[PDB]
Amino acid sequence: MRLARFDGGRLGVVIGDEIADITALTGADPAQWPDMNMIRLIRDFEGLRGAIEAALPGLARIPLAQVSLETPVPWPNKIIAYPVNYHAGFFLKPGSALSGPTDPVVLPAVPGREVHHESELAIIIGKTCRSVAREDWKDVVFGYACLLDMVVRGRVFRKAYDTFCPVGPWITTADAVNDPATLDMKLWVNDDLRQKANTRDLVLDIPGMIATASAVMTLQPGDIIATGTPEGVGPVVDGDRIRIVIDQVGEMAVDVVQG
Amino acid sequence: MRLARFDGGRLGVVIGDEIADITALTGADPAQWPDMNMIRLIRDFEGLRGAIEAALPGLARIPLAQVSLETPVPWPNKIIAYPVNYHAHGRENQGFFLKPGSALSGPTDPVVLPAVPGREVHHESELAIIIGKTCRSVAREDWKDVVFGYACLLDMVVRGRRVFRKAYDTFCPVGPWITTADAVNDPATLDMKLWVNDDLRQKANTRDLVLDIPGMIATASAVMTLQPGDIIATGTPEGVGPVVDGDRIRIVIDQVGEMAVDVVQG
Repeated sequence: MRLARFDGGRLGVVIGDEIADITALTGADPAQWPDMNMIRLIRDFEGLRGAIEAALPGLARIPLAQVSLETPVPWPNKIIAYPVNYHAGFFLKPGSALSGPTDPVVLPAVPGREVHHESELAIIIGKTCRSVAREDWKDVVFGYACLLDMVVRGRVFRKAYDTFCPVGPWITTADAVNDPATLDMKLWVNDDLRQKANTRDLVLDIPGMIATASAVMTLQPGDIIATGTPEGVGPVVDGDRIRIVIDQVGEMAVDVVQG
Repeated sequence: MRLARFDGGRLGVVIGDEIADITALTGADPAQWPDMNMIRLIRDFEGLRGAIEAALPGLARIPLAQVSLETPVPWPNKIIAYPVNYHAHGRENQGFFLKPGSALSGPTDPVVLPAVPGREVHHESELAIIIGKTCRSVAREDWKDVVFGYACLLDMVVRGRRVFRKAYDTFCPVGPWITTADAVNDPATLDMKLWVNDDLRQKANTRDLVLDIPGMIATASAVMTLQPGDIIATGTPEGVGPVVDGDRIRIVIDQVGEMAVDVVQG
């Protein structure tokens, strides 16, 4: 299932080239601030998924062309990021850096420095958990999304700028991904392929990243784990369009603007 | 005004040695999960301050002895920390870093030490700034517009020659309440003290901050949009040292608060 936020915090299920609005069915309030509706939907999903599937046929459907998709989890408890982590410790990103699939990446005017793209697979946590065993990793994963880890090249603050963590365009629920350790990930800048890898080449694998992070911190529904980036990290400039594809997970493209 | 969370996310005003429950008048839902009730009260405080003041004469006061104070903001957008940041000689670095919300702990919760044979866990006493407004690129001269208030903070750390060493559960006690900024005449003149058991271990005054409060606000907001409830840990003076099982850490920040937490081995 593909779960998305859109048009000011509405919740929807993406079906082909349309979105079905589940806001009213789930009792979500898109005016809620801070907006934690997706985190409650994630927490409660095994108790809501059957209801959503049963009601889906009667729900309002809107072409994706006519909505503005948003980042699916706007205020997570934390964003845990593993640097590098592909064959040729963790850090935190601020929730303020999150941006959606229709929002531009806004470059700071950083004299004499470049801003680089990093394509990553995001893990979305589904359960409150601590000290998860490798063998139990599937119990705590809600799903997956595409993530861009934008960075001023040179410090934690260089990954902290607003718009430096695009996440989207939806969450694909874990049941819909056969094996997330076999997925091809691609990133283009304009027409040119710049990064391409398969998650079979993760150094610290998905169960390892969950066991490690949860050994230190209690994880929460909605937490994002950025799993690393392959080779090909490079610069973006004003007017560029970054496209990321992760097979079985999603695709998004974002514009780059000079601030 | 002193604003606190207690007994499962109730909101209260702390009055002497008592607390008045303001949950119903603020429209808070203590069953709310994630619990964002204090953030909403912070965003709306200037609009609700009068309603609180008018209600207080009519509210039942509960002795603090009979409640369990909780950390005041359990799920902030972020926790921004400035390392070190005090002059060692009192008179008049890879930058800020982030701490996970999961590390927050309240004034009645123990600090739980990870099992790290060969390594020590150290205390760090800090003043916390609580942001009151959504803001970006705040000028130094406009700092007061975005500060809601102040709290006591302990920045616990596993010592080594790493972000994860500050990220363990219970490694960010914050409490015991938020003191609203109007109740502090000058937050650049405050004495901060930390004892481990009977011994004074850290003592400083915020006149000795290297990067001052306006600087820390301007620096963090130049990079990130700040949100109501965001915590800025302003740094720690000399005297950082170890805590062990059975220790009691006391922090006092004049005009802001006092709390003490027990230390237990995990």
